[PDB]
Amino acid sequence: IEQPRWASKDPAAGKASTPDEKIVLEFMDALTSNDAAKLIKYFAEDTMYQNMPLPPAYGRDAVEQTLAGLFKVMSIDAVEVFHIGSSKGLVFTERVDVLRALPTGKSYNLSILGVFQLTDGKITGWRDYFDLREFEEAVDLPLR
Amino acid sequence: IEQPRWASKDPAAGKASTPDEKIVLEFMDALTSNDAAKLIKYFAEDTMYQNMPLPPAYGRDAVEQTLAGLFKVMSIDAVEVFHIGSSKGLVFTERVDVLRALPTGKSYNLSILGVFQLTDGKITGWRDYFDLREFEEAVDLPLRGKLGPEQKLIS
Ligand SMILES: CCCC[C@@H](O)C(N)=O
Ligand SMILES: CCCC[C@@H](O)C(N)=O
Repeated sequence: IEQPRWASKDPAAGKASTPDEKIVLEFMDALTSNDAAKLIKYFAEDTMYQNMPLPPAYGRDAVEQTLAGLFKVMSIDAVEVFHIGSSKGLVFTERVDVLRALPTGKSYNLSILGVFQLTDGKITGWRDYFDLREFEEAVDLPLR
Repeated sequence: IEQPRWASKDPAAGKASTPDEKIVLEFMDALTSNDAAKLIKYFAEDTMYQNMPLPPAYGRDAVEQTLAGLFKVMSIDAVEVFHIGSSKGLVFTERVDVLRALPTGKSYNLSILGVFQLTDGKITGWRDYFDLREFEEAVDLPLRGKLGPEQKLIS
């Protein structure tokens, strides 16, 4: 993953500056496990997950199942966070996830902006925004 | 615009707490002008804009052209920011813009996560992330087929 032309040049732009930012970067590192049971440990009970072009999941079991499902069809091969910032209970990541569609073997660098809500270091919400059609077209797989 | 089920409950979650956050919320208020010439005043020289499903625009004239082109076929009728946060030189907004397509009169509450890069309070980058197809289907217009080739001319 190469730094988009528009990435902020300061190395600090992609690094954590708070406890909550640090947790979210640890979670970003964990994604390439492709392991829903590993990832669910980061979540609060009262949580949700949504890839914004697709329906949301509420509660941990649904979030874990949704992740497990995604990992049956696609792999996260690599994550690079270009930009991170925050407010109380909120962290944002502008990143690229390199995603490989297992039925076709084709990969795509997915440009994602994500938001994480936190309480006491645990994820109460995770929403990723991106264009689904562009991804489908790149890996020759209708996902919707 | 009603607040999504998942919005942070604290009232401060969508309120600015820094000078850069404040400028970006001024900019969000300005969007409903539908006026590219007003909006371009917030931009640095060394700047870019991109709606992530379509090609980027570099430099102020291209950014202004891109906004003007959008405003010829859609109106921003309302903006609500649910969540805002930041770092040095960076502001993020999770929001809804209510977009009305002029050719069909149809409106859509477009769910957007956007990032702004700043230098001494001027915008050096603005990228909005959302799903284009859902928006096209709601307002019954092939937007990419129109705006993608226009965005390619701008570049
Ligand atoms: C439908 C794309 C889902 C992508 C997700 O597992 C990711 N890379 O965050
Ligand atoms: C192609 C949709 C662009 C929407 C944009 O003018 C906005 N509301 O940020």
